[PDB]
Amino acid sequence: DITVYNGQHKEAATAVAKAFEQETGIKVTLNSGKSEQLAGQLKEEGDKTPADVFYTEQTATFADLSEAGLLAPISEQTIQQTAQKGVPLAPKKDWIALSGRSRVVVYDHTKLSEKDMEKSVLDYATPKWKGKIGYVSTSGAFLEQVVALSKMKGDKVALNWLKGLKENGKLYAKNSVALQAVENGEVPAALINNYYWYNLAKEKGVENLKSRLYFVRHQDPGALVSYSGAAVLKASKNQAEAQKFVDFLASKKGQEALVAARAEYPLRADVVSPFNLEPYEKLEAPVVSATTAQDKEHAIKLIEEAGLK
Repeated sequence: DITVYNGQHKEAATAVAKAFEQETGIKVTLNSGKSEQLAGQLKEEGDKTPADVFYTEQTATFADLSEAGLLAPISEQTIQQTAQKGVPLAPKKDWIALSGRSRVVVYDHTKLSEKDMEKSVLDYATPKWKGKIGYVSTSGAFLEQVVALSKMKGDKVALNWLKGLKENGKLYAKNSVALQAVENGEVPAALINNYYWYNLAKEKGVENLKSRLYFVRHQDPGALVSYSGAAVLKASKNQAEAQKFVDFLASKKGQEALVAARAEYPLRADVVSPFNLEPYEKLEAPVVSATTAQDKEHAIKLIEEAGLK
C-alpha cells in the first residue's frame, strides 16, 4: 500500500487512486492539501516522510524538491509516454507531467462571433473591450498568466495589460461567477480556464449554452497551459509500488481514468477525453519556464502597481 501526498483536485485523485487499486490490488491512501504546503512538508520531513508519491496540479512545485535531492528517478520509458512537443521534462528525470489545464476566452456567441475575437490576449485589455471583458484577479491561474506575460514580453507589457484590465474590464470574484455572467448575458466575454466550461457543457449540453470557447493559440501568452504531474519520493521505502503507480498514471488506462473525472488535457496522444476537449497539440501552447516563488512575488507586485486585486 502507498501514501500519496495529493495537491490535485480530490475527484481527480480519487478517480486515479481507485482505478489503480482495481488494477493492482495495491491500496492508495491520499493526504490532501495545498501543493505548496505539501511541498513544504516534504522538505521538512525529508528521509522521515510517510509519503511515497507527490501528486500535484502544478509541476512547478517539483523544482524545489528536485534540487533539494528529494525525488527518485522514474523510468525513461514512462517519461516518454507523455512527452509530446512543448510538454515540460524534468532535467533530472525525477518527475513527470501528466495532464494540462488551459487559459481560454469564453464568449456569448449570440452577441459575438469568432470574427470579433483577438489575435493575442494582449488585445482584450483595450478600449474596444471597455465594460465587455470579465476577469478574475484573485485567481491562481490569472497570476500564472501574469508571470507568463512578464517572462514572454516583459514587465512593461505585463503591467500595461493589467492597467488595461483595470480600466476596461469587469472584475469577478471567481471563475465560476465570471462564466455565469457571460451565460446570463451580463458581459459578453471572460478570461477563464477551460475546465469550467467543459463541465457546464457536460452538465447542461452545448446546445443549451449561449457561451462558446475561443482559443488564442499560436503560442500566444494567452494560450498558456498549466501542467499537473507526479513524483516518487526518494525517501519512499516502497519504491516498487510507488513506481508502479507513477507508471500507471502515464498509461492509457490511468490517463483514461483521469480524463473522465476532470476536464484536463491528457498528454498521451491516444487518449480521448469524454469532455470533448481538443488534442493537446492543437492548443499551440507557448513554452514558458516554471514559475518560482520569486516569480509569484514579482507578479503580485505588478498587480498591486496596477491597482488591481
